[PDB]
Amino acid sequence: YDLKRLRNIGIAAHIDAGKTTTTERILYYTGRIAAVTTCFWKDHRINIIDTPGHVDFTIEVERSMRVLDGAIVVFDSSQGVEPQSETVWRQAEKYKVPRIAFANKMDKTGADLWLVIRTMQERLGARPVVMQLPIGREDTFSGIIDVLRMKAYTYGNDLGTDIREIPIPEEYLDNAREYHEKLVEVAADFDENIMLKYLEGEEPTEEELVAAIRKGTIDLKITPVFLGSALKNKGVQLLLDAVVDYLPSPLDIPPIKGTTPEGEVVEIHPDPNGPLAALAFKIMADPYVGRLTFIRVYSGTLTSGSYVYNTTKGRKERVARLLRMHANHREEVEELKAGDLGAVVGLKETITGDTLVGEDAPRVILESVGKPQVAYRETITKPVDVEGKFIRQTGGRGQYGHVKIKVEPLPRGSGFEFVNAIVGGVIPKEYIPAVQKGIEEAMQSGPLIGFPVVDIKVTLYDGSYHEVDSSEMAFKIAGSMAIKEAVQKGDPVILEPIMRVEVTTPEEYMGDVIGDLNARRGQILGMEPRGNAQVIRAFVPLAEMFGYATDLRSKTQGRGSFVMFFDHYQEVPKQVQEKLIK
Ligand SMILES: Nc1nc2c(ncn2[C@@H]2O[C@H](COP(=O)(O)OP(=O)(O)O)[C@@H](O)[C@H]2O)c(=O)[nH]1
Repeated sequence: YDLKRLRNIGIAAHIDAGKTTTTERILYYTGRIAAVTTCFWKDHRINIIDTPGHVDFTIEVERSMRVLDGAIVVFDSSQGVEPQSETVWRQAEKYKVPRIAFANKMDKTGADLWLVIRTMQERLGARPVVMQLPIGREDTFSGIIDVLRMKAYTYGNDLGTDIREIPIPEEYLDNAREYHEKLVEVAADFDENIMLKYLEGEEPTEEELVAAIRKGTIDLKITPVFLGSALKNKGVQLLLDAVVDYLPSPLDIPPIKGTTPEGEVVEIHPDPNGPLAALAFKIMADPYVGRLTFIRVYSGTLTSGSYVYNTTKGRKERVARLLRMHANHREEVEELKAGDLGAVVGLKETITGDTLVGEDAPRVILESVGKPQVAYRETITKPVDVEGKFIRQTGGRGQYGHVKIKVEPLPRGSGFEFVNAIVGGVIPKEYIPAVQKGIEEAMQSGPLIGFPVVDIKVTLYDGSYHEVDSSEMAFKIAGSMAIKEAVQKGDPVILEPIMRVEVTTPEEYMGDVIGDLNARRGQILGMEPRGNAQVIRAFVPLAEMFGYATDLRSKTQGRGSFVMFFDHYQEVPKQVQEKLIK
């Protein structure tokens, strides 16, 4: 265990760009010596954190980004930068996570390195550095030129069983020659001594270059780009050498922030010999060990067969075993130091997102079929004074329940309030519970659209009863009926949820999106930057947002993105109410 030799990476890519094939291929070359698979490359341990299938599911994505250190963005070189690529690309920036790119499918028809380099700076605002040059196109792609070391590689087949270093062929000797010089320029921007050498026509050393490019890559200023064909086993190991050469180690990135029990909010460093701070990010019920809980250790060591405190749930837990998932097998270990990750068997209360610390350690908390229908709520507007009355011969015996209540509207969000104002026993004390229950039962489904009635204040103040005919049932119905008429005669109004949205669209559609929203009864609050895109935010009724995704696309070329969360309830406009009633 060396902290510098760890590489926690994620593989982000638009659907079909080749995340699976790339990942699988990596496990194959890494192997011929799962939330978090592990493997080795040149004495480095690479932990491949699995990333969310659809980048749209925000919650998971930001968690993933948070647990991984570096990332590999995979592109389909016949398509260039795609929509999901942008989404996941803004996300990475949002979390300052170093990247490198892989131009996959260089064997496919239409595959072109330059389409990717261009689209990258065009759409994403990136400053790509060409690190390799292909040798051949589509069906003839067969080699790779390493522009930084001036080396060429040829693959004798699509099986990955033949690779030879060759001299840079003559037809590419000039092309490679200038990109090397361009490479040296970029490096010079991060290493003063390289510039001096550049100015006086002196070739810097690979170490200098690699170091410089690495520094740039980690600082989030450049983006090394590599290419190959996963499906045809071309470039895979060079891509692995890249992850070691440029992606960061737990040490190269900014410390994670923790909010303690007082809010002093302090940073926690990857010290193996310091308090134990860890986070569970994915739970999976394994069939051989039952319930696996994956975690990322930020600080201190976690040992097998020990106790840990789950600072989020207050609970306490026993760490039975510590497992490591490899390509084709499991491995059991006595520990997991800081900056490392693995599975933990034993936890019972810990769920996705919870923080775990050592027993005697700083209690810090690292984180905080039908058709889809809206959650409506009914309520009233003016105070009312009605009466419930159930009187009739049902079941041989008479029935008689009579209640008089005063219902009055309460401040939005005040809830419910019941008052017993009866006196002189006009209603037998034994029936009050019946009356109350009839009321809370009828509030479950309002008379306007059948949704829970809310923010009202009921007050039982009168009624009558029969010596023999009264009964609990009678007073339950009468209380029920009373409330129903209370809501009908109280100038009722439907309330609806108002979400606060967040739409990120390149300023090219600016006025288009902020125009469609208003068509959904929204209300623009403000705007701001976020790279090449603009972040629009407003209050849109949840009813108007159904299917917004397959709408924002056909109005942003799929380059649009949004997230929304409940904000408050508000009375629907008279027009909209009238409609709903139908
Ligand atoms: N020709 C070619 N096609 C590829 C390559 N990598 C992936 N594909 C194909 O792309 C499709 C999607 O692959 P996949 O790895 O599942 O991508 P994902 O959907 O991002 O996980 C499959 O049909 C692959 O066989 C490549 O380097 N060359």
